[PDB]
Order: sequence, then C-alpha cells, then structure tokens
Amino acid sequence: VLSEGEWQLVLHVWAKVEADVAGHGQDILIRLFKSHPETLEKFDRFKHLKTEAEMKASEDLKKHGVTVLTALGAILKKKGHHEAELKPLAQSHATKHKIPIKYLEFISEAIIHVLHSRHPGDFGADAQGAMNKALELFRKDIAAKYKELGYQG
Ligand code: HEM
Repeated sequence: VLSEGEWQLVLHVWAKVEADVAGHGQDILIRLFKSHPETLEKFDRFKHLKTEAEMKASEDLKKHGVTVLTALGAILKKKGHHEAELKPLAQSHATKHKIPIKYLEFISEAIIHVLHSRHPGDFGADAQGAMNKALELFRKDIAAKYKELGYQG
C-alpha cells in the first residue's frame, strides 16, 4: 500500500506532466524503444522507425504517447482503487497485443527517467521512491490478471 503522503508526491509530479502530455509521451516511448529495441517490434504501427530523429518527427507516435499517459494518469488518480480501469488494459495487453510483464517493467523505468529529466525540483528521491511504488502496484495488479488468463509465465 502507498500512504497518503506517498500518493501526494506521485500526484503532485503528475500534475506537472499534464502541462505537456504529448512531449512527455514522446520522450517516454522513444526512451523505451532506444533502450529496449525488442519493444518496438510489438508495434506494427511504429516498427518502420529506425532513427531517433524519425521517431521525434512522427505525429502518430506522439498521438499514441498521449493515449498511454492519459490512461496511466486515470489509474494513478484512483490511488489504488483502479480495478475498473486496469482490467480492460490487462485483457488487451495480455490477449491481443501480447505484451510480457517484463515490458511493463521497462516502460516503468522509462517513465521514471523522463520525470527526473524534466521535473527535478518535484522529483527528488522521496518522489522517485513513491512513483516506483505506484508503478510496482500497477504491475502487480496487471500480473494477477495475466495469471488468471494464463499469460503470467
Ligand atoms: C504504462 C503502460 C501502458 C499503458 C497505460 C498502455 C496503454 C495503452 C492503451 C490505452 C492502448 C489503446 C487501448 C488498448 O488497446 O488497450 C494501448 C495500445 C497498445 N499498447 Fe499499450 N500501454 C502500456 C504499455 C505498453 C507496452 C510496454 C507495450 C509494448 C512494448 C504496449 C503495446 C501496445 C500495443 C501494441 C498497442 C496497440 C497499438 C496500435 O496498433 O494501435 N503497451 N496501450
């Protein structure tokens, strides 16, 4: 469980993310794809992109980054009471998109990296720890749904 103080740290930095959802989303997906190239292969939509400059120029990639962060923000603002939001996401990512839990760990790392780069004054070690905890909770609950369906591992 996160404490109320930990949730406040998470949501305070998230409010800053919301000032520029598209720019954060772009940076997070590019970091994911550059650090873990296998992840790009799961996106028929994006797997033609080779270079960072190509990724930065793609409007479609920017659009999907907004989709990702909007969905995550809705989950974080539930402060753990996220069953209705999370279940549909787990179902699509397990059974349609075929995304291993490990790739959710990778995108979590990318989120932390980008938040540190763009919000240092609101993303000190205490806020980093809280955000890590929030993303662990997200992963744990997705993993339980994956296991039900036979996709944990
Ligand atoms: C913070 C974690 C993530 C969130 C909140 C998220 C959210 C979403 C949402 C809202 C959609 C559209 C609705 C749906 O299909 O469920 C989507 C689509 C998709 N996601 Fe994710 N996603 C996450 C992580 C990932 C990761 C790590 C991968 C791959 C490595 C991935 C691959 C896909 C694919 C392939 C689609 C379909 C894209 C298309 O062709 O339109 N997702 N995601």
